[PDB]
Amino acid sequence: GPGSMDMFSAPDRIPEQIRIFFKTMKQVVPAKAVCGSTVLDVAHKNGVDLEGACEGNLACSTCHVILEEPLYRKLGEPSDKEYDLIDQAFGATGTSRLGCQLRVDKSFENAVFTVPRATKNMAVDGFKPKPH
Ligand code: FES
Repeated sequence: GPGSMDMFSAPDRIPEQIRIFFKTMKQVVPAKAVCGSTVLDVAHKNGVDLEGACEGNLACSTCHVILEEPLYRKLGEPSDKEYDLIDQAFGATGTSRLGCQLRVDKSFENAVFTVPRATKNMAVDGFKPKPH
């Protein structure tokens, strides 16, 4: 019975828990990552003001945050498109752009999440008749 059984459809199986770090423009604070939780969900408990708190709302332009050099490297790198896109920015690293949905795993051990961008707040809007 030569079989592989390597791949599985049970991603819910989260490994041991780890600890992460929340770095902001003001300072960096410690964060605890528990199996079954999420980074964005952690920042809420620790108090870190992580950009998000949205569940498919309309207030969403683009998601781009800075992540650990190595953590992001192994986590995955951008493609040609994202390469030139970010390459156009001033001293912009591919680790500055990412999605908006991650889980807590062993690979997140000592993971550093740098949030250079600011959080959403009271701000007028409507001055966009013909946005290029
Ligand atoms: S969750 Fe709203 S832009 Fe990322």
